[PDB]
Amino acid sequence: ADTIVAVELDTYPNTDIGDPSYPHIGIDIKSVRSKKTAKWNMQNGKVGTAHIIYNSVDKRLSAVVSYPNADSATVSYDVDLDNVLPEWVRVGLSASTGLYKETNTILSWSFTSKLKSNSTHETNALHFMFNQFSKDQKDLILQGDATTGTDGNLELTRVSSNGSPQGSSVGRALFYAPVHIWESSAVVASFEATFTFLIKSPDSHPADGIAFFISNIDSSIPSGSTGRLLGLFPDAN
Amino acid sequence: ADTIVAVELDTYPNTDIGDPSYPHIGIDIKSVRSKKTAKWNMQNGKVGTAHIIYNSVDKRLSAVVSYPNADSATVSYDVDLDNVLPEWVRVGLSASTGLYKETNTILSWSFTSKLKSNSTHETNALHFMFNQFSKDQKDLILQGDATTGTDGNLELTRVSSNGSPQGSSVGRALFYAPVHIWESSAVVASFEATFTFLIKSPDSHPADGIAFFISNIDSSIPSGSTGRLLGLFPDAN
Amino acid sequence: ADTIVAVELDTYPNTDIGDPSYPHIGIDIKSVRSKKTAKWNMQNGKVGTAHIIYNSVDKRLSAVVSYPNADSATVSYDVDLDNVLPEWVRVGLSASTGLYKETNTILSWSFTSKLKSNSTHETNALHFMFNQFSKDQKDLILQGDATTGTDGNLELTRVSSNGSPQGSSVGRALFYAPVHIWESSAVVASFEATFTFLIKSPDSHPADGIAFFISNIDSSIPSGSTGRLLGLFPDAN
Amino acid sequence: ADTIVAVELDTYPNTDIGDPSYPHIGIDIKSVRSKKTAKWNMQNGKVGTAHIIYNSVDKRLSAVVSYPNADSATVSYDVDLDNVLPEWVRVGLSASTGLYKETNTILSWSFTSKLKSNSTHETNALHFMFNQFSKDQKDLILQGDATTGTDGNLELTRVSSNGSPQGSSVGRALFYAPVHIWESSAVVASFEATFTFLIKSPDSHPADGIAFFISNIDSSIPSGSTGRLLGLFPDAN
Ligand SMILES: [Ca+2]
Ligand SMILES: [Ca+2]
Ligand SMILES: [Ca+2]
Ligand SMILES: [Ca+2]
Ligand SMILES: [Mg+2]
Ligand SMILES: [Mg+2]
Ligand SMILES: [Mg+2]
Ligand SMILES: [Mg+2]
Ligand SMILES: [Mn+2]
Ligand SMILES: [Mn+2]
Ligand SMILES: [Mn+2]
Ligand SMILES: [Mn+2]
Repeated sequence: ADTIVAVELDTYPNTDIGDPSYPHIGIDIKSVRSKKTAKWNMQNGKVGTAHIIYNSVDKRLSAVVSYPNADSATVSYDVDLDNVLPEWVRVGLSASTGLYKETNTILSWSFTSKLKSNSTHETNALHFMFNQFSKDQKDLILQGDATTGTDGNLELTRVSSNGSPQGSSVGRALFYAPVHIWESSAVVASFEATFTFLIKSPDSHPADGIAFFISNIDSSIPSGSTGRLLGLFPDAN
Repeated sequence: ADTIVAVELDTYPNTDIGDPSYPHIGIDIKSVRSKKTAKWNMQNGKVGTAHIIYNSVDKRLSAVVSYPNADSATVSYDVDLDNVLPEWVRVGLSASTGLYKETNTILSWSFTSKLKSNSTHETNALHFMFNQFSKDQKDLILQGDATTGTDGNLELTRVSSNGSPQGSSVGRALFYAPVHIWESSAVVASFEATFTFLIKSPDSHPADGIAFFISNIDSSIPSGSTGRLLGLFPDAN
Repeated sequence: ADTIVAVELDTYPNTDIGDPSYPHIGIDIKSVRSKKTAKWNMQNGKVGTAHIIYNSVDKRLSAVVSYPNADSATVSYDVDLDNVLPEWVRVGLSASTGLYKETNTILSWSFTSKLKSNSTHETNALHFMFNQFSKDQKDLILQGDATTGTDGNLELTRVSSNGSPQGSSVGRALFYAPVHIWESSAVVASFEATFTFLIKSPDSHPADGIAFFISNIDSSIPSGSTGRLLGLFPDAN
Repeated sequence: ADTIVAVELDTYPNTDIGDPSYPHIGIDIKSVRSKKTAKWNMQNGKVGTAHIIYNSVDKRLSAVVSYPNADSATVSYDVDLDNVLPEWVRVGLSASTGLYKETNTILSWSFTSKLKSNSTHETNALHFMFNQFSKDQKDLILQGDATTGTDGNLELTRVSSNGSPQGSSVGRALFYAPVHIWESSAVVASFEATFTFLIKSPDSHPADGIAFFISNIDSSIPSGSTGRLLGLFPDAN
């Protein structure tokens, strides 16, 4: 199977697989059962922001999710990614709906990664910034139900013509270039990701969530990953 | 055939196909017969720098090539790239040898492209910086004889174990992600490229040169392009 | 007197001093009588964007001014700034009202300047980005009637408590650090400025305009510069 | 007195004021007696690199100091700078010699700071990069014995004409613009600083060290701060 590291914005409490009893943000290391979570005051219909950071000095993956004028939610987990991910990866966004649903709309996404050489002390860097997504956005690999171009946005899951979100939908978008996320010979390394999102649901409760993720380069949506598995994992182990 | 825009650092004067009678830099628009050239006082065995810029306001492609403590060479050409290239391209470096030869070693390569939306005034941007090239550089597509990793450099053309450049060699490196180089609905767009290079000629008579180029995404080295055609064109038309 | 290079967004045609008979954008080199203008279809009460660029390879100062979903206005002028400005300058925004008036509200301002050494080929760079202006914005020198903090914006000219712009007002904001704008030993240099602005004219007859300018470091608002002189020049010569 | 936060590269063990018995890097919070140190394998005559980072999510100030091809030294300390520094500061480099001496040469210095608003989720940012220092570097405030321009470098302490370093010398360089280092209303904030240095000593042991520091805007070299106080503190409390 794929190797996954993710920061989840989980809108539905699946307490039977270890979720806390409230919408929450979490850090997922090779399992949908987050290693760490924080309660998230999710706001139906409002545009929010996610900020994710990691560096090789502290080796602490942290995320902050917030809405303008509200208090933020933050989660952190100590993890040495050199022991978890392959050296080269792809980065992406993933989202799902199940019995319950919501729009999983992405309005912007940026990423920056840097590796400073132990031998020369010079750096390699990659940076991308999407503020609009065209109908043919060739530097993204769309998987599942993901589409781009509608109102200039990236819709991770299925939305009908009438603007309503559909259930049992899974969609992901990965940046086309492989990313060198760690290197033994790098003296310092870091990455950061930011995205803005709009989750609206007409249901009695939204589901299932959005995640920023890092995976093997040939990662694909696992079988049976709609709903609570967020398009990320083949099971709930 | 491919669609090619390039800046050439031409170390060998092929006067039968329109080169001036001295080493020169040139702007090539869909032909190896440059639309504009400038004399280039090349310094064999010395590390040089090339800087290439263009923006959609001036629609002028300009390049500056030089070595530390020497006078620079500059060439410029007015051209509306929206009428020349496809909207989506790849960018790369190419070089060749022929009857005569030289090392075509790249020590660093950076690129930044940005497109600002007419409807939102927000920007999409891509940036990469290589200061070292590893043996498995997954974000580069190597073509022909190009290799990475020897001393952390990109060797565009074949170099023997003893360090001696070989003749009849052609090689290119392209960035893995497609690049959105122009857009009708972009109110302002720009790109910039920089690279550092070391052309060594152990017999003091080098050929054929290095180029930065922009092509259709699926471009391959054309048949018949070693030597004076720089790995870019199938003929001298 | 000061040494001023500016891009003006001139909302009021002063034909007795050489303005064209319509709102326009212009390039001003040591005189309020622009060296080049372009017609500007200004949209009162709408948020606009201005983009200014220059580099030492082309030696062309260009500006683009526009509003979302409208056609842009562009103006360009060839000028070697090494022969015009001092090596070290400050950069700023200026605006004025006179007999007639308008809000001259700035919502964002960014600038980037870079100088690449001829001897080392390494670069010095400065970058700042303001997306919000606080009540005590210590990295700005406010001159005249300019204030910061109301709604997080920079109000270059006087606005009353009821929100109504006042006449005979002049104000400027300059970045605190001096900027090295050109250097003889720099092989390549460039700058770029961007700002977003909101000019509201409650009586539909606005004056006088906003400018981005580059001046000697110790520049103050000239005596007699309210109104058509834009806070930049002591007279119309 | 001034308020100081610093990362020290301490080349001389003053065990009588709490230094460990070896050259070391440390984090100094309002006292020369570091809150945390790490042993530093300082290399006489070799060019090294320092990297300093902090963000408001983790609130952990960390530093990595290293030489090419050697193992790095790293030090980290949990500290909420909102409770230590004023909101607006200046940033700088400082160095000293005493009975024993060394060159305290700076070859490059860069800094980046960012503040994202809780109300709009937009960012303010400052970035500067010095790769050469001219004889008249107007965006630096030089204090004490600091000079710029010699071989394009910043010499923090006195160096004689013959290339030899002098004793009892103190010198600092601060960036001219005030920096907004924290803000209550910022949802996320971060800063990073990098510099390259050359410390050479002809003595039986080098002294006293180099520091990156953050202080009140009007900070000046304290009385009696040569030698072990690093030009930072008025005493050893
Ligand atoms: Ca869940
Ligand atoms: Ca040729
Ligand atoms: Ca006017
Ligand atoms: Ca000491
Ligand atoms: Mg958007
Ligand atoms: Mg290199
Ligand atoms: Mg703003
Ligand atoms: Mg230097
Ligand atoms: Mn969960
Ligand atoms: Mn040629
Ligand atoms: Mn005018
Ligand atoms: Mn110490």
